[PDB]
Amino acid sequence: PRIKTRRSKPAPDGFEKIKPTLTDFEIQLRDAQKDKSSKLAAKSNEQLWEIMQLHHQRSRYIYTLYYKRKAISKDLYDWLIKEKYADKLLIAKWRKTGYEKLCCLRCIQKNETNNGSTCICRVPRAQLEEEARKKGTQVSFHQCVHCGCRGCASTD
RNA sequence: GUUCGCGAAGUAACCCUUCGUGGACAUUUGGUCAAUUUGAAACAAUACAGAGAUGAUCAGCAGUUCCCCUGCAUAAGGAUGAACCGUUUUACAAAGAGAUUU
Ligand SMILES: [K+]
Ligand SMILES: [K+]
Ligand SMILES: [K+]
Ligand SMILES: [Zn+2]
Ligand SMILES: [Zn+2]
Ligand SMILES: [Zn+2]
Repeated sequence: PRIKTRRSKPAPDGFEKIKPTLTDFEIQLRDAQKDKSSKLAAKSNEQLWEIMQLHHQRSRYIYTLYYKRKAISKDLYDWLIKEKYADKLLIAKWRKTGYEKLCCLRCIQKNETNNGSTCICRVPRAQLEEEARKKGTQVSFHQCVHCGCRGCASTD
């Protein structure tokens, strides 16, 4: 979230009920962002994957509060969005059929992949398994490179 | 996951609720690249020596080169940037004379 300044309106009614959870997310992100001297490239990437996961989880929590549980008012939701507590573009994808579990927006940026495809993590696990067993090899896909997503198709 | 349709249970019957089941939506990331000795950076350090044309001290500007360095550079600078300094035999014939040989 963005720093509090004269531009910031007071947190709407109900913020204090959710604030402890948002503070735990903040603490986790505050530690993940640190420099940890990871020697290996693989571990280095996995440390950015933790940040992408935490960002997703915080937005997912707020999304569940507003759209699924109706536990917060629209004024609070709009404030959380304005204050960058939740990613509105990612929540916008979660509201669309077939994207209800999208890990991140980067995994659907077709323009940035070599083949113009989405990230492999969008493919339903059943289709990868069928292709692999037909081919006679195990499923080689484990975690995608942009974020450590292991599969985010709505069916999985 | 969502949603459209169907079976079913719950309810007096709808709404609603769950179990089952068909369709729709969403569909292949990344690497020319592994993490200290063995696939390659260099300066420096110790020693000696102390810059071409000079009897002596020097300004230089070039050229040739499968040597380049600094610089944005087609400028300029780098000892006149450096190297240059050695080694060198046959398109080999003609005319004539005096000695050698059968
Ligand atoms: K001298
Ligand atoms: K000179
Ligand atoms: K010069
Ligand atoms: Zn994903
Ligand atoms: Zn992703
Ligand atoms: Zn992905």
